[PDB]
Amino acid sequence: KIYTKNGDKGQTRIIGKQILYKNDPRVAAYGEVDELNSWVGYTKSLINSHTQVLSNELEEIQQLLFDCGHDLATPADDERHSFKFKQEQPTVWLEEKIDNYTQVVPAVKKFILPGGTQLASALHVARTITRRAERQIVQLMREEQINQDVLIFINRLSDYFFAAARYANYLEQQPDMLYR
Amino acid sequence: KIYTKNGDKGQTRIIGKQILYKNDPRVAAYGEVDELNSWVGYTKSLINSHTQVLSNELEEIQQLLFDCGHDLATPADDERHSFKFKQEQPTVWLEEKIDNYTQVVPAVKKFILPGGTQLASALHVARTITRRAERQIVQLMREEQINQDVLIFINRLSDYFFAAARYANYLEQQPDMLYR
Amino acid sequence: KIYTKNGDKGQTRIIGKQILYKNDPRVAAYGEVDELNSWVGYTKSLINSHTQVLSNELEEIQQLLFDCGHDLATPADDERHSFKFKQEQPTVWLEEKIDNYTQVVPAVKKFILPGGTQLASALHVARTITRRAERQIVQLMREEQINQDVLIFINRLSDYFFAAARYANYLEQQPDMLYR
Ligand SMILES: Nc1ncnc2c1ncn2[C@@H]1O[C@H](COP(=O)(O)OP(=O)(O)OP(=O)(O)O)[C@@H](O)[C@H]1O
Ligand SMILES: Nc1ncnc2c1ncn2[C@@H]1O[C@H](COP(=O)(O)OP(=O)(O)OP(=O)(O)O)[C@@H](O)[C@H]1O
Ligand SMILES: Nc1ncnc2c1ncn2[C@@H]1O[C@H](COP(=O)(O)OP(=O)(O)OP(=O)(O)O)[C@@H](O)[C@H]1O
Ligand SMILES: [K+]
Ligand SMILES: [K+]
Ligand SMILES: [K+]
Ligand SMILES: [Mg+2]
Ligand SMILES: [Mg+2]
Ligand SMILES: [Mg+2]
Repeated sequence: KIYTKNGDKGQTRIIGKQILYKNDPRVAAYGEVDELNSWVGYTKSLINSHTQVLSNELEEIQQLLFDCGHDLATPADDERHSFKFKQEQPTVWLEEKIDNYTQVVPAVKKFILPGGTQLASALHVARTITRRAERQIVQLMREEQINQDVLIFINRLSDYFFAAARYANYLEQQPDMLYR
Repeated sequence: KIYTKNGDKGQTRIIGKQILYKNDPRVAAYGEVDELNSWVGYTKSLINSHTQVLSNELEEIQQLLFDCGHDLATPADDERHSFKFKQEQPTVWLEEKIDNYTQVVPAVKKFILPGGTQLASALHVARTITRRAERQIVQLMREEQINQDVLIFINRLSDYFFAAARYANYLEQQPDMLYR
Repeated sequence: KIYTKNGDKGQTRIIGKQILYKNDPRVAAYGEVDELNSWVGYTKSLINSHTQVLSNELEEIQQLLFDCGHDLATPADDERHSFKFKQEQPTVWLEEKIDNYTQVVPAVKKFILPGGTQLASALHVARTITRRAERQIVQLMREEQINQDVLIFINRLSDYFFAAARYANYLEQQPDMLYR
């Protein structure tokens, strides 16, 4: 049974031996990353023939978000479990995509209102849920030692979702609307 | 008029005579349950010919979430209003579904990335919004006496959404993807 | 490059010279408004031939939410930047729509469960995300001087989304379901 009932009184296990209240900032941080991961799954389910080129990288992001969650669930002083997430390669990978998608779409200097195609709009939702998760991670960092590589990656990831959302509109030739 | 303007300065009425700031943990708790309820409505709107068997129980969950919200909005010491939510029957009902859906889908021991069909992905989003609401309920419980039956049910409900999401993928023969 | 990396350590610039941690209540408040704005974009992407009459006003709301975010990002004592958002005209505009949509749909005295068509369900999600943003704005207001016009408008806006959701169901002749 996936239901153990052990969480019925409001406490839960993290990685290692510690238990925490479910509203503890650590649990909120990796919980928000799980919410983001689920939204990325939902976004991927909206891919169509015009936007197939985005499918594989969204799946890759889901794998990465699991790695980020793992590290957020791991206390820095846990002897039996180490941080596994290293920002450099995944973050450079995001930056290459951001560069490519920024270059290819029509240039703007004005704010774009988030929207357009259903997929582009979902990528803007991903952008903002990523940023909400990021706020939670910073709340955790102010109380506990974290793997700061996760913060670097999560920061860059919301720029990826912005750039990808504009690219998704481009792929269907849907214009972005500007803030008046 | 549904707009009374009484909330324009940031305070609002709960059940009974009390008013609270809108960011009070009580208001946040039943507000998050309302957000979950709206997401469940959205998820139900995605039902298709393959997944019709899930429609009625999602509606039932919406009725239950209203009952949970009511109790969260009710102070334990309110003389004129009592708790109405009793966990036993609805929670056993969820567990029977969890058992049936766990049994029928392909077995895994590895983490599944949340996604697949649009409905399954939406059920994973429901899973994570349920868990966010749960965190809020625990925040409330640490400051005020609550109907702990709501916490039991909300805990079990996110396991229901996990099991139902895998079942929704099964109903369309969409494989779950595993964490590498 | 849209990625400056300046946020990689958890601090960010608001309007004017101040930097704040990303979990600061000010950043959370306008961050939640950005999340709402993205959800409004997503909702607009669901418009169909039955519901085209709702498209333009959703776009207008997105423009207004940018104005609200701007003011939330602006300290009251910032000498170089002023509040731009004035509630009266946009709020009266919302109230006229609320009146018109309340009048036209079938009357109820009982709670409606949030759902129905995909668009109506998305408008209920908008309703609840608006209310979450509102809670964040009240958290900010309790610590800092804000443009209270934003709070007035955001309060009224969740009533707009309720009324519009019922109207979206009406436009497709989808009944609302009542709480038993
Ligand atoms: N509401 C929540 N939000 C975020 N993370 C959670 C929440 N509840 C539990 N967790 C984390 O996710 C893991 C899996 O959740 P799960 O629901 O199985 O835990 P539980 O609630 O403690 O147990 P059970 O649900 O079996 O009573 C937990 O071990 C914990 O790390
Ligand atoms: N932002 C919010 N988040 C969660 N719950 C809320 C919020 N605002 C109000 N509530 C709760 O939901 C009920 C209905 O909300 P409603 O918007 O009608 O209240 P209000 O904002 O106090 O009044 P009004 O909107 O008419 O000025 C309230 O009585 C209160 O219990
Ligand atoms: N996680 C967040 N949530 C909400 N608002 C944010 C967040 N991060 C930054 N902001 C606000 O949004 C604006 C744009 O965000 P952006 O990501 O460009 O900032 P940054 O993270 O400080 O910089 P960079 O991402 O280039 O390292 C910021 O100037 C700040 O006002
Ligand atoms: K469980
Ligand atoms: K109201
Ligand atoms: K940036
Ligand atoms: Mg950033
Ligand atoms: Mg649980
Ligand atoms: Mg209100």
